[PDB]
Amino acid sequence: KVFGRCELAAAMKRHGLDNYRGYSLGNWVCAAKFESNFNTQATNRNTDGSTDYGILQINSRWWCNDGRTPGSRNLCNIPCSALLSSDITASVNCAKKIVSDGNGMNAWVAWRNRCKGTDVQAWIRGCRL
Repeated sequence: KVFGRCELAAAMKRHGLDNYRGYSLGNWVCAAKFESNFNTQATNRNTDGSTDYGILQINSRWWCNDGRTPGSRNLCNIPCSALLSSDITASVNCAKKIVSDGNGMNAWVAWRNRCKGTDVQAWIRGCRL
C-alpha cells in the first residue's frame, strides 16, 4: 500500500505514535517518507546482509525474522514479511520497541540525516487529525 501523507499521519496517530518517547507525529511521518516513500511493501538490502522492511524500514538483524540474516536477532518476534502489510500495526508495535532501545529515533538513519532538527511539523500540514 502506498499511503498518502495525511493517511499515514492519521494511522500513526491512532496507533499511539504521536509523541511516543517524546517524538511528535511529524517526526514519524518524516522518517517514513525518507525510509519508504510511504510504501508498505518497500524492502532494501543492507551491506551487512540484513534487509530493511516496510513503512519504517525495520532491519532484520535486531528487529524481525527473515530467515536469511545469520547471527541476527528477532526482538519484535515477528516475520519480516508481516512488516509489509497494508495495516501498519506490526510496524508501529516494533517501531515502539526500536525507539525505546536507547538512541531514540537516531536508530533510523534517514531520520537522523534528513528529519532531525528540521521543521517536521510540515509533514502534518493540512491534515485533519
